[PDB]
Amino acid sequence: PMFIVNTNVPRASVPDGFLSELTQQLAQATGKPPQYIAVHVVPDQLMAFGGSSEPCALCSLHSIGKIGGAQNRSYSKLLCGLLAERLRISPDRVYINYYDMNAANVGWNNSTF
Amino acid sequence: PMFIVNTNVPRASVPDGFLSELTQQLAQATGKPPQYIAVHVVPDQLMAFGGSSEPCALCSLHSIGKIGGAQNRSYSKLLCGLLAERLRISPDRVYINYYDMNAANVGWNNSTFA
Amino acid sequence: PMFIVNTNVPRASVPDGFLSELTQQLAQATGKPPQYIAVHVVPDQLMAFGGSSEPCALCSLHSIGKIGGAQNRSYSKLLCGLLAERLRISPDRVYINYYDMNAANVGWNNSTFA
Ligand SMILES: S/C=N\Cc1ccco1
Ligand SMILES: S/C=N\Cc1ccco1
Ligand SMILES: S/C=N\Cc1ccco1
Repeated sequence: PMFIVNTNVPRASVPDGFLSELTQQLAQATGKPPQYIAVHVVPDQLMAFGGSSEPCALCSLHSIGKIGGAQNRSYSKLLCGLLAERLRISPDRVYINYYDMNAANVGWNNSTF
Repeated sequence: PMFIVNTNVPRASVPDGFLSELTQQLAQATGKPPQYIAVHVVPDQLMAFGGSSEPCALCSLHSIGKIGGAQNRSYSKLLCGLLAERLRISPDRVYINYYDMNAANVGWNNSTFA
Repeated sequence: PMFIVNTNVPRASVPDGFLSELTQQLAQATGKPPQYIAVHVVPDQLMAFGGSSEPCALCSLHSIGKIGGAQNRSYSKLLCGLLAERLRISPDRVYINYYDMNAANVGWNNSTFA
């Protein structure tokens, strides 16, 4: 999995260790080795959710497999829970877009999977 | 709908009301309540379009439904009009990628929409 | 093609000329006219790959066609090569997501490519 979070919360509100936590938690959640997990957090964004500037986030999770109805519910609980606990973003102000990528459509290490 | 715009226009050129205008216009275009609608503008970007650094935008619109050939042709007029007036970007320097998301593939409020 | 690179490499490490080089190399790779090619580089990102903050990149290539198994392998060799040479990012710390977009799902100048 690769996980990207874009948020209006300020950089100083991102706690030390957040990218490590996301790595660890995504490894546990997907069963994938941490080596392949990428995480990207983008604070201080100009965004709104429902016409309001209260803390919010727009996220994506891309994986080659491990995407589906129940799995995505579980990921959303995990990830909305982290954004709430760690970044003080209400879960009802987060969207997470999930992508099940074909291996042939993911480049890595000079080739594709 | 959620709408993201990445642009090389400077932050000071993005009007304070732009996110709210987009929110409202997208609600009217899609018939969705504005509470559901998220908007994100990312200025000051290092970008080129056609090998030029003149103002440009790379955008996305994600929706669960309300995406399709005719609807997308309409949205492009709406969105190019807003980017042209408010960000001074020529409409031929804008791409918008449209994504019709399955409900099971959109997380919100600790769960998905499925 | 439109190519976007998100990286933790700092802005000062991005060579002058990098966006032009990408535009030119993508035109050669895809056979598309440079008029339609867009490139976008985002340095200074808060990023980790494999739990490490060593240089890494998350990238995307969107095209209407010209996406497929062998083609994508070639693009990845090209693009990882450029990121290694110019940004000093190891290839094994790069992901490139490829998207073969339906022409109806790509907005441009007040209409879609359909
Ligand atoms: S393993 C976890 N993520 C690998 C990946 C990268 C792009 C799609 O899936
Ligand atoms: S309602 C408008 N947007 C909701 C949404 C978020 C992601 C895909 O669709
Ligand atoms: S031509 C190269 N890119 C055009 C494009 C933009 C979005 C999908 O394809």
